[PDB]
Amino acid sequence: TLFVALYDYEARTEDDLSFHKGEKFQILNSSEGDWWEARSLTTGETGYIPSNYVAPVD
Ligand code: NA
Repeated sequence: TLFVALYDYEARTEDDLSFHKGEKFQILNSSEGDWWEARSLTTGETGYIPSNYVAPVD
């Protein structure tokens, strides 16, 4: 399942990933907690994203 961003997010460190509303991601690890390692389908950039900022694509 792909996920889509609900809101803009600005990373605080190197480890999380900034993204814009509507960006889509493939998820890499989601059982480490509620922050998921993801890859932007737009930029291929990877980083942790807050899972409460995304939803599964329709
Ligand atoms: Na979510």
